[PDB]
Amino acid sequence: SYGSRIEREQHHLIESIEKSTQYMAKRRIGALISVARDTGMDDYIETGIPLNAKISSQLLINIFIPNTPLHDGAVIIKGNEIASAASYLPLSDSPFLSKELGTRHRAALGISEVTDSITIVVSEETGGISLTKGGELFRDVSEEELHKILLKELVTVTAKKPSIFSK
Ligand SMILES: [Cl-]
Repeated sequence: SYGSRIEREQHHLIESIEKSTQYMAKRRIGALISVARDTGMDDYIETGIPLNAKISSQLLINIFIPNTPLHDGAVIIKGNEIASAASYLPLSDSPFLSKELGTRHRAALGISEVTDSITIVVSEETGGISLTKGGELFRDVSEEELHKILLKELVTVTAKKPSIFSK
């Protein structure tokens, strides 16, 4: 009703990502979701359509429906908001990334090389879910694996007293 609890926000974020990518994976809908961390991704947010929207699995799903305005490019999540959709991300020039993979994977690898962001990709070809962080690709991960990486990398707080002031 006034302020929010950081631990609740971070767990809602992970749940929203899990539910939306699972929905899109079953239907082979391509998706690209980059979560900003310590590194400013403000330049890339400015390349997309600004949303500044509450995070939900439903919005994330509606964003990536093919042949819609918002689906062509990356969603960037920053703070507790979906900041932009249809954003540009730089492509990796790595020759080690397999040629079986698509341009969404190349964009997720590219941003992972120059930011500490965590990027999730759903393949429009296969429905496989992948993640990138720090120039590394985790390819075709299971739901358990996705859950544990997202838990490790996106929740900062352990069990402590909830408070709208902890931030
Ligand atoms: Cl809350």
